Amino acid sequence: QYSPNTQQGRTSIVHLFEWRWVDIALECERYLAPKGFGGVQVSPPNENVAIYNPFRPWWERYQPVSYKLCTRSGNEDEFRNMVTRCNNVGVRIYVDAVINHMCGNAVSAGTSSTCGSYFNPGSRDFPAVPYSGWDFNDGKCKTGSGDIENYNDATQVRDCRLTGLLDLALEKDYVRSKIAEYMNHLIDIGVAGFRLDASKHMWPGDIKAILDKLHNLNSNWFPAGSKPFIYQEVIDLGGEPIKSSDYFGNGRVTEFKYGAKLGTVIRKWNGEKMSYLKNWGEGWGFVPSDRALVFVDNHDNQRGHGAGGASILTFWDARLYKMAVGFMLAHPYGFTRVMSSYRWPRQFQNGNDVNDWVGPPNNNGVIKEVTINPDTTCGNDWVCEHRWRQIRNMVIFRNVVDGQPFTNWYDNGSNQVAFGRGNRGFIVFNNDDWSFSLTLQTGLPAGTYCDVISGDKINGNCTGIKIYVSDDGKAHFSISNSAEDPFIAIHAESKL
Ligand SMILES: OC[C@]1(F)O[C@H](F)[C@H](O)[C@@H](O)[C@@H]1O
Ligand SMILES: OC[C@]1(F)O[C@H](F)[C@H](O)[C@@H](O)[C@@H]1O
Ligand SMILES: OC[C@]1(F)O[C@H](F)[C@H](O)[C@@H](O)[C@@H]1O
Ligand SMILES: *[C@@H]1O[C@@](F)(CO)[C@@H](O)[C@H](O)[C@H]1O
Ligand SMILES: [Ca+2]
Ligand SMILES: [Cl-]
Repeated sequence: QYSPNTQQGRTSIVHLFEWRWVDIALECERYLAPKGFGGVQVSPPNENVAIYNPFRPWWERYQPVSYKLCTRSGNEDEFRNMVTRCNNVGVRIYVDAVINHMCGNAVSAGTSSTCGSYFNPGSRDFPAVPYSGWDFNDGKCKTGSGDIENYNDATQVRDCRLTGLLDLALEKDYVRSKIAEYMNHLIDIGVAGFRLDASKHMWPGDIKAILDKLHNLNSNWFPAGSKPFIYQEVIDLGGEPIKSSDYFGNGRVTEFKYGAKLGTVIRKWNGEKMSYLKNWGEGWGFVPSDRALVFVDNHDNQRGHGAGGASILTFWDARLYKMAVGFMLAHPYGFTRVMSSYRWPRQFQNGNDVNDWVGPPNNNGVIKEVTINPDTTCGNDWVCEHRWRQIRNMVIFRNVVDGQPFTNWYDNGSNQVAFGRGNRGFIVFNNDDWSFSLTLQTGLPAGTYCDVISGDKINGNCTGIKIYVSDDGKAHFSISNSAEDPFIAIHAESKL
């Protein structure tokens, strides 16, 4: 469960948040495969509640109605087409599995679902699965409200309703089997792994019992014995009885401390400095690298809906964001996930975004297709951070330096640092309020390298900054604090 199952050489996954299956399929062939992306995390593919108040919020997809592959992203045919086309070009698909709960207990009964399936939260009836009152934790939960009230009580966190979401009785074989049926359906279609949503709200043992029922990956694409990649969504920032390490026996875990701390460092909050990143990784109290799924921001916390808090960097903070993502992609710690979002009318009131519920770009509820601009950017309000030169080129940087050790670290005791990856790559950052100009040891072979942040390597030439490495591996770097991107990155595949 710990291996991503990506093609050899591809080291990252991208979250194509709320994208339609047909658009992801095309993206796999026209950009992800050629650019070396390892895979795609897709939004929940199972039928969810259609919420009209507010109008089709993104979070409606985290309120299951059934396991039918029928959503605003598409139907089963479209989903299968996407998984097949992506796998055929060496790009994997990871499913956001919402298996801890069904929809909110107060949601109105009826057919307001993405596939028209009938459901009655009040009577705990979900005939399309089917689930009944016997399949929920109503009688197991000991809180007065029936919802989670205290995170200091590890039991209620798992047996009670997360903000009212009907909590499935994961200890029952029937429920475990229905969930396994859904996940095996996806694995047989070709999915390479899963993000287990709300894993903190599930007992480690229950998750294991479910994972024990899963199939090996489809043998038409994967070698015999391949196990689905499992990364559990556990928000553990410390100070709680439940720890992310409690889930290591099931697969990897999302390390939310990563983006929270990186954000505070790059923002220079509380006096934090980039020079402190020298021992980045386990030294900062993070989970072991081989159990970490890292990211700068996710679909939740990029809109103040998750951990990390206000320190989280997002596309809204483009300049600092690119630097944070660049550092993450260059550093060897963990398995990296890049975020791809959509723009929404952010409206802050008293420090809170009143429009943080807004769903994907749409026309009368129908998700807009992803249009590509002549400059390779996206239209229809899709941000497509993964297409930003500074991010895409760093995704490739990580591939090129895969396996190389963290070395040749340098820092000015403030916010100017640099480091290399063996003899395959080198990166320099200037996050201080003054310019940077110094000759550093890159550990790279002599030659002329193209900076992949300010430009690209095209036909034996660089479109941006050029770096000259001497016979001793030394090279001069100049970065103004006024530069569009205050960091430079060069690697073996950017050499002239
Ligand atoms: O270890 C068993 C388990 F995984 O975790 C706890 F012991 C729960 O009480 C139990 O219902 C669940 O199946
Ligand atoms: O993740 C499951 C677990 F928490 O850790 C290991 F997987 C153990 O083998 C299992 O029995 C235990 O319930
Ligand atoms: O903000 C995160 C969230 F939306 O609410 C709580 F933090 C849950 O523990 C987490 O699993 C869920 O994703
Ligand atoms: C997990 O599923 C939920 F329903 C619970 O948090 C959503 O609200 C979250 O955004 C998703 O990560
Ligand atoms: Ca639960
Ligand atoms: Cl996540």
